Parts: sequence; structure tokens; C-alpha cells
Amino acid sequence: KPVVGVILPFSSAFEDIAVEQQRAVELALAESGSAFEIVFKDGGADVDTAVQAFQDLVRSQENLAAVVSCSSWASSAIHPLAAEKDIFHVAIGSAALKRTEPGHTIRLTVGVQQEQEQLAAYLTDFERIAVLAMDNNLGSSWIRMLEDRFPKQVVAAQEYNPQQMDIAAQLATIKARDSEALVLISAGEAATIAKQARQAGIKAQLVGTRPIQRAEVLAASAFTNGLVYTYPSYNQDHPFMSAFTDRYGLEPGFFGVEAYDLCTTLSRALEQGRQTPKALFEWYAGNTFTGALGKVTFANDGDASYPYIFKKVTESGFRVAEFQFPMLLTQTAQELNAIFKDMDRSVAAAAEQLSTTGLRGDRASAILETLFNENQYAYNCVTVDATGTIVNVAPKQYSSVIGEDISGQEQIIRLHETHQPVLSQAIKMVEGFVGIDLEHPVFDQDGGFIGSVSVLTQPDFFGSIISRKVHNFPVEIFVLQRDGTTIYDVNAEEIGKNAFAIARKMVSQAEGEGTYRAKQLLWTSIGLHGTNYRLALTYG
Ligand SMILES: CC(C)CC(=O)C(=O)O
Ligand SMILES: Nc1ccnc(=O)[nH]1
Ligand SMILES: [Ca+2]
Repeated sequence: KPVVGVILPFSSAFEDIAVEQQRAVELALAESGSAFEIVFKDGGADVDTAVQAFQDLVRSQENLAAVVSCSSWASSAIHPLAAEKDIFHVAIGSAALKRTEPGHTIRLTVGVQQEQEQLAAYLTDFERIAVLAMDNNLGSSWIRMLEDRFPKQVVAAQEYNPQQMDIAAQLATIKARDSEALVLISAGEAATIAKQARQAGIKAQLVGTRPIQRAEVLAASAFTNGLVYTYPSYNQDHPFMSAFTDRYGLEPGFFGVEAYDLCTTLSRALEQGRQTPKALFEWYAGNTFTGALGKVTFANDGDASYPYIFKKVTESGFRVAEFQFPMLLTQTAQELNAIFKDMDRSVAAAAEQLSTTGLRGDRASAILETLFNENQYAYNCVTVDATGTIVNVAPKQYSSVIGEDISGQEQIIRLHETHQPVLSQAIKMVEGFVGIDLEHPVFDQDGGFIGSVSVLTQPDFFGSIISRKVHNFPVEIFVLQRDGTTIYDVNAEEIGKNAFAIARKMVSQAEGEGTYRAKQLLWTSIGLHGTNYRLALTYG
């Protein structure tokens, strides 16, 4: 009967997390039929005490199938040791895991980097940012990340021992920098940090991360109310939530939920005969599991991934932050408008220049070559004469489009009939894909119309912008044409589909919201020169 060793920080500031994890593990094992035996060890408060628990655990257990460790510091220290002794290793409650041995250590905790990328969407609207972080590799990793992302805005980076909780100094340093947001890299001890900071006159918006969602923090809503934090987006509907609550008298937080999915999946692995470190690692690596944490996907390097959301502390409980959905849509609308504005300016400037050079030849080509470098979302740039014929292009590798008659393209007609700039609908281009063309008219020295200059955007223009914005949030953003045609959707099978073949309202209104089936929908519009696209965000 295989033995799994489980090292948790019982003798430490994170006692409560440790007991939660222990509870969840024991609950999980009782029901699964006990595919393995558990022995618990006390990792203590620092790295040495955890390395000692591991070494002791190895000395005392011959049939040791695996070692599970809680905390970024325990896990980073055990990782190379387990590898050397060829013991399968799982890290839980470990966002700042440092990997050196490829193919070793499976990790169920989403990393600092991913969580930091999401938190940055909120923090970017604060010009003065203070950080107070636990003095261990989780704190220091968050500090180093936040400092890299926000060089100018980060005005203070203070550490604290979570066992000692002597923070009067750090909080003095901090108040003296008049921060706009105070980021706490803290678990439950944040309720005390919050109290003292408010009593010390600090009025800054409090901000935290995954570990901060503890009952202590909610109880202290007198001080913590309004605090915004990033958190895994699993729902409460899983049977584990209720089983744990009924047995132990309180709801399990992240660490319980995580520890329950570890037992469930490891149990199944040890039943199926997987027993070597390589087999146990491969069990997880590349795989998707659905469980109490929701849908969990493991990369080839053994790291779990699952979506996060913004949450906030309120008087009545921990809540999903309503603000994030319109925020993400607006932030995306804004990046798109600024990209379009940049393109429009560059093309307008290029038209001014082509006035003296004409549209053909080496001087024209040079304007085109530069215009393309000025437009990172360009596929190419052309000039088009008064007849609607492409007469020049950069990059020159697309020289075959020269001579192509595009006088029948809808935007080209409009430019010819208005002698004003146009942004096309998403139409099939001679280059071989459905794209979007921005054109400005060109006039010679005497004011006579001589044609137009164009930037054609990349085939994946919208996707390349949108997918970065929505990365790891449980939402989708799509783009619709005025006539209802889908221009961009993360599911490409939908691209090109109409909605005349809430959709009706999206056609006629530039902004809106709605609900279908249960999903919420928000939309706005982006565009130029009378060509507007609808930008919609959906979420549960
Ligand atoms: C005991 C926890 C605060 C540790 C944790 O959540 C982490 O290291 O990522
Ligand atoms: N580069 C292009 C501009 C306008 N229309 C096209 O089909 N291609
Ligand atoms: Ca696998």
C-alpha cells in the first residue's frame, strides 16, 4: 500500500491553511476508498525546517510513493532534493516555485507570473503603488514582478515576518509615500495589516492575491471592506464545498479545494499502476482534469493552469468584482482605438508626403517602406491610382499585387466618391485573406486627386490584440460587423457567420448590455471614418 508524505506548515503563521489542507486530504481519502496512506509532517516556518521534514520523511518511509509540500519556500527547497532521490513531488499552495530539474515536481498552483499579469489590469490605474510582502520567496517574487511591471508607480517595497507581525516601521515608510494602492502579499494576517494601516492614517485602496481569501480577513471587514484581489474562479457548486462545510463547520478556501483535487487525481494515478516518478509526472503533464478547482490543464513542464478573476471583500462576504467585466471591455476598446488612431495618423502623414512624389517609383516606394515599419499590425502597404489599380507596394515581396484592379472594393468606391479617408469592412483582399484596409486619399501639389495610400491589417489583427487582453480571465470577447457578420471569435468556426442567416440589438446600437442562455453580454464599438465594429464581452 503506497505511502504519500504531506509536508504542511503547521508551526507557522499559516497554521490555518495547513489545517485546512489536512482536513481536505483526510476527507478526500476517506471517500476515494484510500488508494494510498497519508502521513503528515510539519514543515514549520522556514526553509530549513521543511528540508528537515523531507529528509526525515525519506529516512522513515521505505514505500514512499510521493511527497507533497505546501508553500513556495518548502516546495522550491524540496524540488531538487526529491529529484536527486527520485521521489515523485507535488507542490500545492506554491505560486513562487523555482524549477531547475525538468520533468520533476508537478504543481497545482498557478504561478506568480500569470496571476501578476491579471492583477496588473487593475493596478495600472494607480500612479502610486506600495507593496508590503511576507518575507519569503513568495513575497520577494511578487515584489520583483511588480517592480518590473510598474517601475514608475511602485513607490515602496516593504517586507515582514508573518510570525512576528512587527509592521509599524514598514507602515510608517509606506504612509510617508502617500500611496494610492497598497498591495499586500499576505494570507490571513492581512486582517491585522489592514487594521494597523487604517489606524496609522493610510487610506489607500487595499489589494491582495490568492492567499488573502481567509475568514479572518472577512471578519475584519471594518478595515478590509473594499479590498480587491485576484483569485481562482472555481464555483461553489462542487460537492466538496458542502461536504467539507458540513463536516468541519466552515467553508474550505483555495488550499482545501486544491488539496482535494490533488488527492482525487493522485488516488486515480496510484490505482492505475503508475508508481515511478516518470509515470506519475506523465499522469499529470499535458492533461486536463475537472474537479473542485474547475477545469485544470497541465503544461508539459508540469504546471497547472486555470482561470482567475477579481474578487473583493464586502460586509456580507467575498464577492466577484463586478467592475472587471466592463473594465476588460473598455481596456480592450481603448487599445484598439489607439492602434487605429496610430494607423490613421501614419497613413495621413504618408498621403501628405506622396503629394510631391506621386504613387509610383523609388521615392513613393520609400514612403511605403517606412509606413509599413510604422505599422506593426500591417500586412502590407500600397498605393492605388485614380482608376483603382494598385501601382506600388511594400514589402516588395508582395509585388504580384501590383496591377490588381480593386476599383470594385466597397471602401475604394467610397474613397473615390468622397475623396475622404475610409476604413473598410472585413472583405477578401487580393492578398488572399479576409482583412481590413485603411486608406487616405492623395492630392498633388495643385490639389488634384491622384489616388490613395493604404495599410492593410494582418489576418489575425483582432485576435492578436484581444487574446492578450482576455488571457486567463473566464470571459470571451468577439467582434461583429455592422451587418451582423462575425469578424473575430476565439472559435474560428464562427468567423464569417452572420446573425441574420441580443444579436438584433447589437446591429443598431453602438453600446449595450444583455443576457442570454446563463451568460451576461456587454458591448461597445470601435472604428474610424464611419466604419464601426461591435466589440462584445461575454461571461457567465
Ligand atoms: C502558505 C501559503 C501562504 C503559501 C502560498 O500560498 C504560496 O507560497 O504560494
Ligand atoms: N493591399 C490591399 C489594399 C486594398 N485592397 C486589397 O485587396 N489589398
Ligand atoms: Ca500526460
